Amino acid sequence: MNDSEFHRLADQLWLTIEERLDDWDGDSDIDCEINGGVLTITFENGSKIIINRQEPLHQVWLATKQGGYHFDLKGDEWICDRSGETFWDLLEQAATQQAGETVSFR
Repeated sequence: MNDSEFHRLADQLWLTIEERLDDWDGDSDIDCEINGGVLTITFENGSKIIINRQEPLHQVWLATKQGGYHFDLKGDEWICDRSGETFWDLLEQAATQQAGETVSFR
């Protein structure tokens, strides 16, 4: 993947996270901040979800309370390079677990 292509796709993903998390109208409080390009999501029980870019690797890294995940770009979808799961599936699963409430953007 090219550098300009990663910049385009990572920017689209970043905008998509910020919009969906700003759209959040559930019962739980979910905060989303961007600091130095890194997206931090804070939940009511103090747990966090951290999304960042790996520019040399052309990867998107996710860090939840349970573990860490690295995502390549495959078939117009961000795929975990260890299990093949999609970025949005794991993010929704982790956000739902750590918020105690369904967090889905389907």
